Amino acid sequence: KHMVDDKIHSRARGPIQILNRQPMEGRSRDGGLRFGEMERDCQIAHGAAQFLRERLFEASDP
DNA sequence: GCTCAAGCGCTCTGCTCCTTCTCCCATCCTCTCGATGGCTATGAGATCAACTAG
Repeated sequence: KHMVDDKIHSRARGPIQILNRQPMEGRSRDGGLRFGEMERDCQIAHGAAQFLRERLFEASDP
């Protein structure tokens, strides 16, 4: 039952939550992906400070 | 009978045991199922601050 047509999802400035102005959840609600603690961890190891700021502040909830 | 002792109870850690208390338990993603959610009136008095004239 795993048809790719039900797994593809992309987000570009869609709806945001009400408690926090962060992107919604679930492709059904046009929500973005979660840049979690391990992702920030790997970006820290990279040293991409500007990319980390863009992901966690600029592209999430300015 | 005149000074070193022997004890002595009281206090100060302290040492270990037992008990109690707070936190903690990978990431991301999809879907459905259920629960939830509140909606007295109508009138009476009385004050007050802003228009509308004087």
